[PDB]
Parts: sequence; C-alpha cells; structure tokens
Amino acid sequence: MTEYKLVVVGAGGVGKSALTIQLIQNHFVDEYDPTIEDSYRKQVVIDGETCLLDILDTAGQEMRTGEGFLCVFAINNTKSFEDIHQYFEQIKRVKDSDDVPMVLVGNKCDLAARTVESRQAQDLARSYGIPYIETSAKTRQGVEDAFYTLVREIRQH
Ligand SMILES: Nc1nc2c(ncn2[C@@H]2O[C@H](COP(=O)(O)OP(=O)(O)NP(=O)(O)O)[C@@H](O)[C@H]2O)c(=O)[nH]1
Ligand SMILES: [Ca+2]
Ligand SMILES: [Ca+2]
Ligand SMILES: [Mg+2]
Ligand SMILES: [Mg+2]
Ligand code: NA
Repeated sequence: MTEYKLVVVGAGGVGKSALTIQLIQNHFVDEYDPTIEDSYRKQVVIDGETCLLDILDTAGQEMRTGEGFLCVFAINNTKSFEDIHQYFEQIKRVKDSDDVPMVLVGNKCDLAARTVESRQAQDLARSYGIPYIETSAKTRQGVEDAFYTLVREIRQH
C-alpha cells in the first residue's frame, strides 16, 4: 500500500508533538518535553485509500527524506510565525526543489492570546501556493484536517 512520509517542522514549543500525538494516539499532551527526533507510523484510510502514514516529529529547539511537510507555528507566538520562512527555505534545501508539498498550520487556536491573525497567515501560505489550516492539539479542532490535507497535497505533486 502507499506510504506517505510526512515531516512536522517548526519552532520549539509550537505543538508539533502534541499535534502528532493527538492524530495518532487521540489524547492531548499537556506537558512540554522537547523532542530530538521521533517517528510514528499508522495505517489509515484517507479518501477511500488504505495507506500508511509515516510521521517524523522533529526538534524545534535550535529531513531530506520527507514527501510532505507540515509547517507549524503557534497563533500566540509571533516569533514562531516569522520563523516559518526559515523552515520554508530549509525544505527547499533538503528537497532541492521549489515545489514541495507543504501545509502551513497555525496551532493552539483554542488560545485567546492571538497575535497572528488568520489573514496574515493566509497571505504567507498564498505566496508559497499552499493551504493554511488552524488547529488545536488540545481540542482536536483541525488536527485530522491538517494532516489529511498534507496527504492530498502530496497526491497533487
Ligand atoms: N493550549 C494549547 N496548548 C498546546 C497546543 N499544542 C501544544 N500545546 C502545549 O504547548 C507545549 C509544547 O507542545 P509540544 O507539542 O511539546 O511542542 P513542540 O513543537 O513539539 N516542541 P519541540 O520542538 O521542542 O519538540 C505543551 O505544553 C503542549 O501541551 C494547543 O493546540 N493548544
Ligand atoms: Ca511514499
Ligand atoms: Ca494529557
Ligand atoms: Mg516536540
Ligand atoms: Mg499584529
Ligand atoms: Na540539498
């Protein structure tokens, strides 16, 4: 069956691990344990196709193998949004391509201390020709949509 190699990237503390664990294990990780590098694998049916998701959860604290990249910032962390650009460039680097499957994810959308407005992230994603999706690893809002949207982007390339 098809295997989709997904890589989750973004600054430290934005919720990459919480998002992946909510998707794969269906619970919210409340504590903050910085990641070095972890992998998750799960067989799922996406749009009627049985497939294997292979998800690499990377370190944000200061790749070339992935088929699509989930680029995460937190909507209450303006710096993590400004850091997105640096990840967009590293991805071009490690893939040696200018047209990589990516999805921009604004996480922690359950929080009210918002400093990145939806329209600003929509504009960033627009400029790279990719979707913008907001998520909450805490409430599960948008979580499946973000990862499945990345699979649907990979299928387009
Ligand atoms: N309210 C809220 N908190 C969240 C959300 N996602 C993650 N968090 C919290 O933010 C903290 C950091 O989450 P974590 O997933 O470890 O971040 P990370 O991006 O994997 N960090 P690292 O790059 O160091 O591995 C944790 O306390 C976690 O509970 C979310 O959607 N909402
Ligand atoms: Ca594959
Ligand atoms: Ca918990
Ligand atoms: Mg982590
Ligand atoms: Mg502002
Ligand atoms: Na390269």
